[PDB]
Amino acid sequence: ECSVDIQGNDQMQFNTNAITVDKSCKQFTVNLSHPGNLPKNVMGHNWVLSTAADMQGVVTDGMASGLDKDYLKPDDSRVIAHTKLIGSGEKDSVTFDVSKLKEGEQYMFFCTFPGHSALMKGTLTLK
Ligand SMILES: [Ca+2]
Ligand SMILES: [Cu+2]
Repeated sequence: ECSVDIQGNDQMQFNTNAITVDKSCKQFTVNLSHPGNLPKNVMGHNWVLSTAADMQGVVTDGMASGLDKDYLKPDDSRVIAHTKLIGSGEKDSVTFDVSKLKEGEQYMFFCTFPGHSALMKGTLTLK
């Protein structure tokens, strides 16, 4: 109930492209880990959640903020929730309120490390 375990690996892949959140959930938790051996500054990953329309800007601003900010704009109002940036062998979790999500909206999740969102993205939907 109300959580998903997700991996980002050394091939610039997340192990899901569609996350389902049961609608009765008050808080939803994403548990990110990084198998593999590459360090954070070479193939670090985070998990970041925004509306479909906000994704591109979150990504572009993230790249501009740089590594030392985990490739995310500090207090970006468009980020519904995010993990830390992690490298191999690390993990991080985040929990966010399900009330921050609305029926009929389309949410995307992605990694903001530069370039990774080309393949490391997917949908998040209420079920
Ligand atoms: Ca945390
Ligand atoms: Cu990544």
